[PDB]
Amino acid sequence: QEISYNCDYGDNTFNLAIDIGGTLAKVVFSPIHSNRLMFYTIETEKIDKFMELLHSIIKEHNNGCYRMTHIIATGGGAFKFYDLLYENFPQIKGISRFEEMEGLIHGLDFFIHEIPDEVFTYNDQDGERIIPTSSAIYPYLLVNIGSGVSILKVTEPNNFSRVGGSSLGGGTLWGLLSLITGAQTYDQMLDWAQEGDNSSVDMLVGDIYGTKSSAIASSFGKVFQLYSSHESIEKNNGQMFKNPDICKSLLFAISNNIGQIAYLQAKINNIQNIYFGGSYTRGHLTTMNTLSYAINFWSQGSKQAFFLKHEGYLGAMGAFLSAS
Amino acid sequence: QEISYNCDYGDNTFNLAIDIGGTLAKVVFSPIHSNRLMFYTIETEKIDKFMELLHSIIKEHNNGCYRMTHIIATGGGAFKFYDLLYENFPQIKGISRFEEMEGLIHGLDFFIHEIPDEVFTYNDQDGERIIPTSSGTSKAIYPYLLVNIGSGVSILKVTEPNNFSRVGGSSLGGGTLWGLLSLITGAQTYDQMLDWAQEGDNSSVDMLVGDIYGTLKSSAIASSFGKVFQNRNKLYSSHESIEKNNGQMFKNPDICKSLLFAISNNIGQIAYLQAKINNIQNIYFGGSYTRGHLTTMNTLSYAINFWSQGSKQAFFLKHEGYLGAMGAFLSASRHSS
Ligand SMILES: [Mg+2]
Repeated sequence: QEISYNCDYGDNTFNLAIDIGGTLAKVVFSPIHSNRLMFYTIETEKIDKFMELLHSIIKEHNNGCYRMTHIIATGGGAFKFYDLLYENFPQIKGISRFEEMEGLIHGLDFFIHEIPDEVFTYNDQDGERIIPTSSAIYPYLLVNIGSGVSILKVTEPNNFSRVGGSSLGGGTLWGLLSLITGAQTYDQMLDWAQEGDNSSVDMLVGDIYGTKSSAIASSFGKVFQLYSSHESIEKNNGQMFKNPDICKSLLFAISNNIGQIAYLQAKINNIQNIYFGGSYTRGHLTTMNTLSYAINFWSQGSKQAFFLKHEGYLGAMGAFLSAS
Repeated sequence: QEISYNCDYGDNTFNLAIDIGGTLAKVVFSPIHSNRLMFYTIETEKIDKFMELLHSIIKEHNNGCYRMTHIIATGGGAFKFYDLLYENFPQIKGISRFEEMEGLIHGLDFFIHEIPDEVFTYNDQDGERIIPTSSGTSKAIYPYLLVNIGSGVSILKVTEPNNFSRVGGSSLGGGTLWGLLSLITGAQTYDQMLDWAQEGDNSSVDMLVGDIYGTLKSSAIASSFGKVFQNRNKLYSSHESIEKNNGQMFKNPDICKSLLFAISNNIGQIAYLQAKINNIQNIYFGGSYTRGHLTTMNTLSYAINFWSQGSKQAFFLKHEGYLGAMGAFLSASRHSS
């Protein structure tokens, strides 16, 4: 992924911003005098393999010149991993930090105000509609979904604060689905969710009250439904459930819950505009429709969900900008 | 778990109130002239056992007098099971339905105002404290929120006597917790899940704040189940397949504790947010979810206390699962008086 942008290279430095999250690392960088912003994401399971990516970026995109490279660490792990970064990059020009929430908002404000065709709405009926934000904006909520959910309130440029988030985020969904279905990739989980029918494992309004009917009353609610002396308890231990239906059920459960909490926070704070960031939606139409419908449903259309083409890079983008 | 209460028995109709949820049926009745309220719960899964309990109640506590028994059904299942009740009780005096929300609030208000030793607070530091709501000394009682947790989560706001309405609830309730843990861990009963949760350590599957930020407190949960995908064309999955793949990589008590915290913290947060929106300080929990389980009650209480900086308070009920059946019972008692 790349964006054309006339960057300022007055410091003659290769700036490399890294958002160090709980599960994923996101980098934003620009080869000097290239006027291209580049974006990359890695799954930092083994910290060794994440340092090795940074080395490869410096080698491939700055001629291996550590002395002309400045690293900006952001994300939740920025202050934590600062010393380790210095241990791993002794020849670096410098390493600085940028606080997580300020990184997110500076990066989001940059994408809203500077980058065209970056903000969009999505639902299954109207499709994707690009919002010409870089051509009303404030106040807004940013719901940043990754390792847990962070929710930030922005009333005007450079004025933001944290409101209550949630531990039921992308890591919960991927962790549950990985363990239950054995899926190894987010794309396998989302492909299954797209085809699945949650009604085989969810209790719907119709299932409680008998024959909106398709509204979910209890996510996964259909599943639970001295010494040995009788037959083994293998009848219930052997009940089987469809992987696509499980994926759709838990994608709905997690996304609808995020959307509700986001709605309630926007209601408390008198906010109409809700941006979703982080690596959660992945541009997937089912996930986006679910989050957008949740906001529309609870507000009867008086609040609006917005998505971002570079949703996963908000924090690293803000950190990149803080360098120069 | 009976209660003494001086009832007027009217024309001596034996009122049998049933709250039928997604998985449980809750029954309230009073033998004629006994001045005792009696309570029983049974799963609805096996219909013959559910109906057999109601027959046993009539035979043992109303001398087998079907002709003077009135069944009043409430809860979501009151519609789905109406024909079953008609089929199973052909000699009965009558069968009626009572609206779900009205049942819950009429029952809760009765317990709050009339029944001693019924409302209590609990957390790990303070222990259990009984609240004397039924004694002398409205501005302390109303307004309040009822968070009724069964398969899903229903949330009702009560501003004053007879003034109540529904607000946004949640599909992540007890059915979600039970469904996930029974599939993943093979727990046989809700009580076994709770015992396993009591023993577990969620830090082996959850990402804590300290995991991400180093040194919200460090021990707070940042990502429920967040260590699992990190450390991790078949159509069907089962417990056996999950178990045969996981292979003790993640321990069942740790999984139970993590998801108990995740579901409970989430319910507490949504309750807090609805109470914030509606400027309510008193939050009652109803249903079959807390079950007097200290860890669950502490978790819910801490969530409300945390987000509100101490200004809101979680309340629990000794007869939490019976609110709707109690409301229905009171309506039928009024009709037969
Ligand atoms: Mg610094």
